[PDB]
Amino acid sequence: PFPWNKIRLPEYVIPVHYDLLIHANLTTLTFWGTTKVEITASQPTSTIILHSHHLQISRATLRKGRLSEEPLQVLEHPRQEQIALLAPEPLLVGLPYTVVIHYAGNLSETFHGFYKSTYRTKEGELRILASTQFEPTAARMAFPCFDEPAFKASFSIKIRREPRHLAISNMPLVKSVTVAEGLIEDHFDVTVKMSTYLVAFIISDFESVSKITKSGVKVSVYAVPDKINQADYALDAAVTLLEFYEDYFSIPYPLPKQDLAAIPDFQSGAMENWGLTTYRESALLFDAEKSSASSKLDITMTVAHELAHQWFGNLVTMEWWNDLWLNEGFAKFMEFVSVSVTHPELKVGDYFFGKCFDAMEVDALNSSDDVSYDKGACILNMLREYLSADAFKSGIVQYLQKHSYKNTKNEDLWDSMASIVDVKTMMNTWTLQRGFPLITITVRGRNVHMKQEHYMKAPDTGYLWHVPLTFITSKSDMVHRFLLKTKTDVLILPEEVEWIKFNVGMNGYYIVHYEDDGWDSLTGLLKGTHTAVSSNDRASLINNAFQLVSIGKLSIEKALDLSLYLKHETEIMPVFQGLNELIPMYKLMEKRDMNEVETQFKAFLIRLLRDLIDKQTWTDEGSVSERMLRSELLLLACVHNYQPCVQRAEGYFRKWKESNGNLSLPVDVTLAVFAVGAQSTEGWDFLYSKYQFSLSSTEKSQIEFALCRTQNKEKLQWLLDESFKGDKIKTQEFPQILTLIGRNPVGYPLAWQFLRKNWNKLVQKSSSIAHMVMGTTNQFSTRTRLEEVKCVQQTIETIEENIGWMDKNFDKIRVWLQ
Ligand SMILES: *[C@@H]1O[C@H](CO)[C@@H](O[C@@H]2O[C@H](CO)[C@@H](O[C@@H]3O[C@H](CO[C@H]4O[C@H](CO)[C@@H](O)[C@H](O)[C@@H]4O)[C@@H](O)[C@H](O[C@H]4O[C@H](CO)[C@@H](O)[C@H](O)[C@@H]4O)[C@@H]3O)[C@H](O)[C@H]2NC(C)=O)[C@H](O)[C@H]1NC(C)=O
Ligand SMILES: CC(C)C[C@H](NC(=O)[C@@H](O)[C@H](N)Cc1ccccc1)C(=O)O
Ligand SMILES: *C1O[C@H](CO)[C@@H](O)[C@H](O)[C@H]1NC(C)=O
Ligand SMILES: *[C@@H]1O[C@H](CO)[C@@H](O)[C@H](O)[C@H]1NC(C)=O
Ligand SMILES: [Zn+2]
Repeated sequence: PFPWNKIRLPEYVIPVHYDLLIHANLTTLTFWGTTKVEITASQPTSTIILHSHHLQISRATLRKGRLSEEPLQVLEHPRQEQIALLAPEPLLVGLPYTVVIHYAGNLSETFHGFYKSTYRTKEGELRILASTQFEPTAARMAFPCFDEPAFKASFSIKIRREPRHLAISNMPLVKSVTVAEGLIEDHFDVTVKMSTYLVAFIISDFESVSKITKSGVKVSVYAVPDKINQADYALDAAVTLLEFYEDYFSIPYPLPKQDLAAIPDFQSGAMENWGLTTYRESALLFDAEKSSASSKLDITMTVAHELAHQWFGNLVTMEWWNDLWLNEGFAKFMEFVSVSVTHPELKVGDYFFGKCFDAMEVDALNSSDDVSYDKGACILNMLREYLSADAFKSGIVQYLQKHSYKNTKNEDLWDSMASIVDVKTMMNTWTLQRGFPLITITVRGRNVHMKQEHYMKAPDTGYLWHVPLTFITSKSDMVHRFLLKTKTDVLILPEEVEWIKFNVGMNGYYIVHYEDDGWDSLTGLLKGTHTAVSSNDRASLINNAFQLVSIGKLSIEKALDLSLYLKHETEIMPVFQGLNELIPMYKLMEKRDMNEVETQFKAFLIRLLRDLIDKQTWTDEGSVSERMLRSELLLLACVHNYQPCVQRAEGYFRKWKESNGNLSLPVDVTLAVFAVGAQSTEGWDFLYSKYQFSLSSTEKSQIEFALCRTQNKEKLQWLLDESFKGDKIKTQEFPQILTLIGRNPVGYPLAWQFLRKNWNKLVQKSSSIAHMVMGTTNQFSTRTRLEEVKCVQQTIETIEENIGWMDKNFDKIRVWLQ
């Protein structure tokens, strides 16, 4: 008869200090433990409820003292993942007791809790390690505890191990003691007050490289012995970032050391474990044969994210999981603030707003986690730019200092910052409400009118925000603020302006629309002097215009006249906005009869980017986003028979066919070159042969693309059947080829006519196949093309939209083009 019926633990029995002894066998894959918890009762009681999961409790007793011990009855409630310890007599309030529990268990084979993980040496031998992953609720798998983040305590952790291994944990190793023949007991120092999910220990045979920060904090990277030489980058990144955070938060790194460990088969793939963060090997290790340029960038931000938690989230952790979004939101946001300073060469800035746009697009739906954590960061950025960067900085410092080693709620962050503007009430409009507002700007003389409304793709919501508006003016030279608390508000300028732009820097989590013809002046501004506003300002314009176009508040030509400025753009962010909203348009024309508009449109696009495309070096140099633009520009140009790039491309492909595939080819350009090369029936075949010795590389996927891009319909249809056969390739690729051909202007009918025919035997191999049903019909725009198609319930909608868009815009695009 279990004495507790709540998922949450009783609040009247409180842990103070854990003494953990874990003895794990990395051969038999089992572990025994003796954990002792010092507790205090605030109310009299003879039952102690706590957390346990998949642990066989051998023995539990209660100690007090001058010493006295007594057995505890043990009841399990596996559903709730809880135990109950029954005492003979009630506990004396305020008096310190100690619970001693003996238990045993099998190392997790599920990559959570205290789990087994493996790797193979270059010699090919298989090694075992034991590792931890507790967030959110897995500590109870390694040892019994009060497994809620509010129950903080100190931890004395002891690991028994073989001499061929080494244990690392949260705190530094104090002493190693030979305990028996093949047994050593590692004692690590007592932790500071922390939550269970942040406790961690690793048993393995890793190497390490170590550097010492300016403040004397020892930073080390542990990795598999064969790969330890790839930690040099992460280690340096860790050191400089730790130093950054110590300055920013104006609070010294709380712990004696910081250990970053690269874990085989890690599935998180990063964790904020206090003093011992863990990562997937690709997020920490770097080879001169890198997975990509993105990896360096990838690992420089994954680190920065986990290191930021050392302060925000560990030193001051949430009270409960409902605030996890703030923990994660802040770490994401901090990825940028830190790196932008620390590693400017990486150009992290671009990728931030991308995720903000991504978040918004999803919030704009009827329905409304990593993206929710992206909104958190976006929100924070908004707030940080409203209040000065320093007001923000100090407010955070105060938050950390006031709540160090304790727990927190959302309001606590707001309260702390609001004490340096009713931040709390404002922020809750953004936190307790799904979606974001569309903001319409109406000007009447010096009278500037603002209005807000819940922006969503029937339309009837009463949502209302406290929005931190910002704006610049053809006259002003400085950025203005205005707090929009109501449905509408006015604002009076000292004099009439030639143009006004809101959401400066694109730092705010909202889209703005200009009434009358503010767009006219803005697109007039961009075509005259586009540098008059920031790069991101230009990007937000392009982005908002084409969104407003898709909801019927802006006319397609107004947003196209806008893009005309792009002929002069040099910055990545805007160009990608342009491309992201323009391309899809002709991909709907491609799957339609009318070829004249399709061709004039493509002609228009290449005349816009002409200059930019020419400036492209045909190398692999530059930052991740610089390389992504080079890659996409060239591919585009050659796909649209822009002669200059097509010619060059042909040349390169010839030098590489007669190579044969021997001389190296820059990955940025290979996508275009292969594409061009696959156009000849002999080049297509060469690629297909070279397609096997592709080395399971990135190169394979590049060819796979080029092959599907040929205009030879027989060679396309051919790829279709063969990737369905067992002999040449089967399940691992067909789904992706089908969609790739479904996007070829001359190959879409085949993939459609194929999904229909072979449908029966096709379904024969239903959650990952939805990709194939979208990628085959996603871009139809005809009413009749619908009569045909009549899980993938979404694909039916998206076409409906494609048609509306066409019935409205096609006639405007046609006239525009002339
Ligand atoms: C996880 O669990 C394993 C068992 O599953 C523990 O492994 C045992 O560890 C002990 C201590 O390291 C090993 O003991 C050694 O046995 C030797 C004789 O071999 C016996 O066992 C082997 C292997 O099965 C048989 O082939 C052989 O026929 C025998 O039956 C002894 O010679 C060793 O002597 C040691 O003790 C003497 C006396 O004090 C000393 O003088 C020696 O110098 C030396 O210290 C030793 O007793 C035992 O063999 C291991 N098992 C196996 C199967 O090999 C792991 O220790 C444990 N590890 C962890 C990290 O938890
Ligand atoms: C966004 C990245 C830079 C960092 C990210 N990692 C994190 O956010 C970590 O701090 C998280 N601790 C990862 C996590 C969250 C929830 C449950 C288990 C593990 C990751 O992708 O691994
Ligand atoms: C051809 O080039 C490859 C490197 O791409 C090289 O490893 C190989 O040895 C070369 N073949 C020669 C030089 O005969
Ligand atoms: C570990 O698993 C085995 C079965 O593979 C089981 O018999 C054994 O009792 C388990 N050990 C525990 C639950 O402590
Ligand atoms: Zn995190």
